[PDB]
Parts: sequence; structure tokens; C-alpha cells
Amino acid sequence: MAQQSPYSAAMAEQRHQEWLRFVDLLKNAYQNDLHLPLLNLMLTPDEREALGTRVRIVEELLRGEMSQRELKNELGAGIATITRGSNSLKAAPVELRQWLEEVLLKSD
Amino acid sequence: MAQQSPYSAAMAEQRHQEWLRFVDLLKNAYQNDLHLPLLNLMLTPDEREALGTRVRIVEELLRGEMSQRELKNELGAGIATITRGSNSLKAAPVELRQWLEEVLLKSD
Repeated sequence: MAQQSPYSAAMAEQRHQEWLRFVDLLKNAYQNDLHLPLLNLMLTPDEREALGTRVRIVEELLRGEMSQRELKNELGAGIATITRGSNSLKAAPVELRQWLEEVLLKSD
Repeated sequence: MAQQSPYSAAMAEQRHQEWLRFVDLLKNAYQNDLHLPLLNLMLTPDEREALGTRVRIVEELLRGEMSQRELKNELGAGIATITRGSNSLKAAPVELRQWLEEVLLKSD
């Protein structure tokens, strides 16, 4: 049945539980100082450079102190990436925004 | 100056420190239970799904019983994918591989 039906929450669960098994692994690896070896096994040079830049796209989207030129040129975030990062900020919790504001902009 | 030249080890260091920010950020996110929503910001649902699935690719190479056609029908993974898997495992440190051969092989 479920593979014929137009949506299956059993497979949404099966995928979430594939994902949480990854998140537990990484939550322990930090609790054993194995997190950077793990992360280099799990994320590619390009993925890693993209997550480091993502910290900077989101920092700035909380600082609110860049133009469109400056994000296109200095961080490589065009209209599209900004739209999807701005959407994802909106989709987040307030306790997420509030705490990223307490870590990223408290360093200035 | 380094821009002009064939290799920059300064852009390498900048990108490494830009990357190690992400990895201190997410160390402190587990300690607040903000890792779920932080990971949902930093990662598209097809990345989160690749991370989910990448754990089984690392489990099923470390257990060594699945064939190349079994990994292609059940995990999606090509020759390319398993090759890049097996180059990543050979280059992992032994204390990571011994700890993976616990964490993914101690549950069954």
C-alpha cells in the first residue's frame, strides 16, 4: 500500500530515524573528541566550505548590515540563497534566533 | 600577494577557521538542545537525508556483508559513491574506525 499512496509518514519516520541516528552519532562524537575526524568522514571539502560560509550568511542576516551587492560578491549569496536562508530563519524557533544572536553578534 | 600565486595557504587557514567556527557552534548547540533546529537551518532536507543515509553507507562498509548491487538498490550508492566511501575510511584515523566499529556494529 504505502508506496502506491501519494504520501507515507512511515517513510518520513524511517528517514527521520536514519537522520537522528546520524545526530546521536555526532552528539556522542563531541562527547568523545572524535567530532572533527567524524565530520571529515561525513562532509566533503566543498560541503565543509559551504557550511563555513553558511555561518557567515546567517551571521549577516542577523546583523542586517550588508547590501545585495556585498552578499553577492563578498559571501557569494545571490538573491536565491538569501531567499532560502531568510525563509529558513523564518521557519526556525524564536529560541534559535535569540541564541544565535547571543553567540554571533556578541563577538563584535 | 597570495592571490596571484599558485597556492594560497592563507585562504586555506581562513576557510579552516571559518569552518572550525561551525564546529564550536554545534558543540554548544547539543549542550542547549538547539542542535535539531540549528541543523535544520544549516542544511537542506536533501543534505539531512544524505547524512542519514551516509551513516548506513559507513555501517555497511564497516560490517562488510553487502554486495555492490545490494548497496545500489537499498542505499542508492554507486561504484563512485562506495569508492569515495572506501577512500574516506582508509584515511580516517584508527581511533575513529575502532569507535565506528563500536557505535554502528554494537547495536545488532
